Amino acid sequence: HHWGYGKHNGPEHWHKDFPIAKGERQSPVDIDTHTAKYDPSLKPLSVSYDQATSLRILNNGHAFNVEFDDSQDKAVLKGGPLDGTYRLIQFHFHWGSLDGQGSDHTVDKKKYAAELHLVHWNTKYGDFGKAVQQPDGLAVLGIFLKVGSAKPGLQKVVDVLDSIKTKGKSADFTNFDPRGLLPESLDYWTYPGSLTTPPLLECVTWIVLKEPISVSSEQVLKFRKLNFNGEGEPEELMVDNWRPAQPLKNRQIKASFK
Ligand SMILES: [Zn+2]
Repeated sequence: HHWGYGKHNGPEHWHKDFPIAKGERQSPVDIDTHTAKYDPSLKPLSVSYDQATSLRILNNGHAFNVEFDDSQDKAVLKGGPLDGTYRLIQFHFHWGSLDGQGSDHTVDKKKYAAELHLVHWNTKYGDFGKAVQQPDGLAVLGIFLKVGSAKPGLQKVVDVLDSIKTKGKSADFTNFDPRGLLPESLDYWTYPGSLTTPPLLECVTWIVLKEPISVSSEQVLKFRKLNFNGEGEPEELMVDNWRPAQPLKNRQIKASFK
């Protein structure tokens, strides 16, 4: 039936409807820190989110997305390994049922409690829908979350979850600044990959930040209270919405640091 994260429609089944699942540039991957090549030709990232306009938060049945106005160059990413301007369209997270798992990517096989994905699309393609069909159409910034101290900037997000508990619910979500979710350092790893959920298109330039941000136990707790199901359907907690690491195959992970 339709894809999800349960036993019967989980990652191991995806290839039946999305054959690209077994492609050559699938994500996520394990980042082997001793095999990643420091590349001094990589430029520093440029994050300009000062004009970011958030509009809405939505439960789509697999995660929650905070959506932004991408009608103009208001929140963009450039620099790093990228050519051109990438506009922020949305961010969402991947998390676990326990603090020992939840991230998509792993570092030296270590799993994090969650992973934030900031999704950007290449302005040269005019819209998101055309961008996903190109090898360089998307840029996704991945940020690891570990449990420790609370992240003040994530709290406006935690507090609205109650209102979008089930699939298809949405709430107005204006004036949220995504700068409150960045770590202090912008050192990163980069490799060519894909979306980590169906349709798994291989159109992503991944930018994974070396430094994790911390959230409190109580904050991740609230994530685990969401539902995969729609209102009036049997309750399935939204947990473990991450895909296991995929073979690197013929790809190199480059590091912006040493
Ligand atoms: Zn994601």
